[PDB]
Amino acid sequence: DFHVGIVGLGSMGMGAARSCLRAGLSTWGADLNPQACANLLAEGACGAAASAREFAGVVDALVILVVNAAQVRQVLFDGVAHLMKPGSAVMVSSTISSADAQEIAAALTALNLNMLDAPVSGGAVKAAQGEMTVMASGSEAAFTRLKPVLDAVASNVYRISDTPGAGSTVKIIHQLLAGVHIAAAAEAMALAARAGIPLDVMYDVVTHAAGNSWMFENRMQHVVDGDYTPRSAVDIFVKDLGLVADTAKALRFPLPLASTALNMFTSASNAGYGKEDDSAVIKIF
Amino acid sequence: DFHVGIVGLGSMGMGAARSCLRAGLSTWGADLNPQACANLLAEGACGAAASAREFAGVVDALVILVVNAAQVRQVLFDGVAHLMKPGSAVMVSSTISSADAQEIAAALTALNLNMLDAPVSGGAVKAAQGEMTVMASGSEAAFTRLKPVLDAVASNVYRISDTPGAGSTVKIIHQLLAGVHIAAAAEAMALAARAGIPLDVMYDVVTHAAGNSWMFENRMQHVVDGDYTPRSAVDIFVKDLGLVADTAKALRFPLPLASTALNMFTSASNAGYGKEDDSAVIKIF
Ligand SMILES: [Cl-]
Ligand SMILES: [Cl-]
Repeated sequence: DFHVGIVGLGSMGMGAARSCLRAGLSTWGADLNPQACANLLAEGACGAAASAREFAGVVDALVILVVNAAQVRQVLFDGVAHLMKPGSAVMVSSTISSADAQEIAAALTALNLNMLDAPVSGGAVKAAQGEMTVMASGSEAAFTRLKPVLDAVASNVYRISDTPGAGSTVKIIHQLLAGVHIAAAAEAMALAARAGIPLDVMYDVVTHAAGNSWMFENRMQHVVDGDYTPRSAVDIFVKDLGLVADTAKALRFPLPLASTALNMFTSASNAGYGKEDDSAVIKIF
Repeated sequence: DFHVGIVGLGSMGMGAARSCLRAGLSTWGADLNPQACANLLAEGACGAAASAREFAGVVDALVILVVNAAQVRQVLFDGVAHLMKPGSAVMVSSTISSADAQEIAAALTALNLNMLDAPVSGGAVKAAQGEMTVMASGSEAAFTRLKPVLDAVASNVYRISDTPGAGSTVKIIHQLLAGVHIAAAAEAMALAARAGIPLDVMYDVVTHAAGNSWMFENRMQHVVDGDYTPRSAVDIFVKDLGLVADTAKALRFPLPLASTALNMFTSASNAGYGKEDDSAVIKIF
């Protein structure tokens, strides 16, 4: 049978793991959250532990859904890359630089492993339904080996290039929009509040008009409900928009709006809202 | 029967007129475009001319879908307000200040006419299907008189307040999002181009990911196709974001992103792209 290990059981990771289970793949999970692991076991997983060292040696594919490159490197190099069998594939689905994706791929290739630069999007709901959007780049060997996984976790896979790096570049550009949209939504709702317009009313209008955005609809519900419990933290976009900034600077390209959004999220973090839901950026107002 | 006159047969206006015709209302149209008028006549309109002076005296309701307050005032005060019969209603669906909506309403009330501060949104496609989103405020008399029209042209009507002004305030906030989203989309696509990512590919990814926006999906298709033929001009947002700026300043409220977008559209206009599609803001890059 096909064995796939999912490392990182956050909202996106759990969705992927459940989608793999529905697809009938032998699924293993790894996360420091004992409750995420227990749920997966209760749902049919072959195994679930704090790390993937217990099953890395038998999986045909390992999917890594973590926050940053540092965490990807920690999972791979108590690392598990050296335990993986020749020909197995590693699908890196985080938000890293093109350089890091290439550096990581080179290290894995040396171990006769295939890597797919495959950052994802689509939201937690879509993920739970196996309807992720994947922006991937990598060898034919990686794409072929991971087909069972991609078919299970995703509904839209975009093959950007045949070499690691391009996928992460696309993800970076995508995060520019995600970040700016959250900040713009916050700016508009704070103005609405200041103008005396009920936020629930403002929310309904926008979500039924031409000014709507996926991020407005998703994040501004948190604002209307006054629930800043972190789904995705402010600090995530401080990091992501920082990566966007670096990419643009390397290309000598100006970012009027992305630089502004980065400053807004950065202000929200210095104000102490760094670990709160990213919609908390509205608090700088 | 119920007679309704539609003044301003642009994309939104034609949709409203056709929706009124489908609803079985006696429909009249007014626009300087002889081709818009001819099409309406061919479709069953009672009349269609350059101005509404020919039918203003018999309509139960007059809908004004124009670009700005100046044009609303020109239609009302060769004006037609004084020709309208007592009890008739005027639905102003433009993008004007709250002050202007109130000033215009007062003038119409003095003539025993009802006015509805009813700016709209939803896009041309929705408009043609009678599925507009209306953010309206005004008296019970105005809402009641216009019900036949609202039922025909709209699918979502939000009654903001019982007095003219609030509707326009909501529209202003909405335009902040519409404007920022177009500019953010342009910024992201220009960066994508600079980074060497095919725009059609970047478009497909975004429109299937969490960074999508109604404006990105609508306007960036123009960019992918390289067609800057004006559907809605750059100068429209120079005007609209200018109104947003004034609203915020009056409230002593800062707009990091909206002020940036205004500067971008303003730059695009000074560069000579003012009359081109608003997606042409991408040309400042
Ligand atoms: Cl699927
Ligand atoms: Cl309708």
